[PDB]
Amino acid sequence: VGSLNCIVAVSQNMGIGKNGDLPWPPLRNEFRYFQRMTTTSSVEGKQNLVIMGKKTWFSIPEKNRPLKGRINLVLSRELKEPPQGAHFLSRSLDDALKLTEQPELANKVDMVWIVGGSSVYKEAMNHPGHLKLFVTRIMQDFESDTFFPEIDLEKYKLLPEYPGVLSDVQEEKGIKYKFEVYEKND
Ligand SMILES: NC(=O)C1=CN([C@@H]2O[C@H](COP(=O)(O)OP(=O)(O)OC[C@H]3O[C@@H](n4cnc5c(N)ncnc54)[C@H](OP(=O)(O)O)[C@@H]3O)[C@@H](O)[C@H]2O)C=CC1
Ligand SMILES: CN(c1cc(F)c(F)c(F)c1)c1cnc2nc(N)nc(N)c2c1
Repeated sequence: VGSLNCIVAVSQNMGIGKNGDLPWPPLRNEFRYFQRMTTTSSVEGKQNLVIMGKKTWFSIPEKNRPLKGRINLVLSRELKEPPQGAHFLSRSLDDALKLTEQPELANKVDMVWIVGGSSVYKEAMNHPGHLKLFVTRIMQDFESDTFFPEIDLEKYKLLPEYPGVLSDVQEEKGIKYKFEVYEKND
């Protein structure tokens, strides 16, 4: 199994969601970037596996779920089976990562992409190991009710550029944003 990554888009006041939607109006190319980064796998005959909390899973429009071309795994302690359209269910992040080592998935999974919510990000970010964060900075404040956890820059290094990621300022619907990639290894 390849690398472990989180991917998020975040406003200046650290918001990632409001009432199970994004805080900002749809940014079509930002979403295109999210799709491209999570779907693209180097390794022939494998797919990447996206892990998300139950609320994130239900925040994706039914038309778009499961996220096509990736293996979709939902985290939940309440659910007893994967939701309709999902592939896998686990009771914790650690369980999910362990599953990835089982026979069912060991040779199927390339990169693992955590896509929220707020508590799945936090546990990933604070667990020892090699982890990258792909962070889109939406450069304006937006009213939010969910937030991205604190990035500890003592351990997460912002990379000066990364292949496949644009380095300059993007703008859609009058909202400026930029892409960043952070890396820790501890
Ligand atoms: N813009 C961005 O970058 C992104 C924003 N978002 C936003 O996130 C918002 C959702 O907020 P948030 O509270 O984070 O929702 P989450 O996606 O974190 O949902 C968490 C729920 O799923 C289950 N769960 C979560 N973590 C675990 C875990 N670690 N182990 C086992 N089960 C777990 C729990 O349900 P249970 O009670 O059944 O156990 C929990 O109530 C959405 O509205 C969406 O808009 C989401 C992704 C990206
Ligand atoms: C979870 N998700 C999402 C949430 C919604 F509410 C939607 F209506 C939607 F179409 C996608 C989403 C959207 N854009 C993202 N962009 C980046 N960079 N990273 C994510 N994890 C992400 C998630």
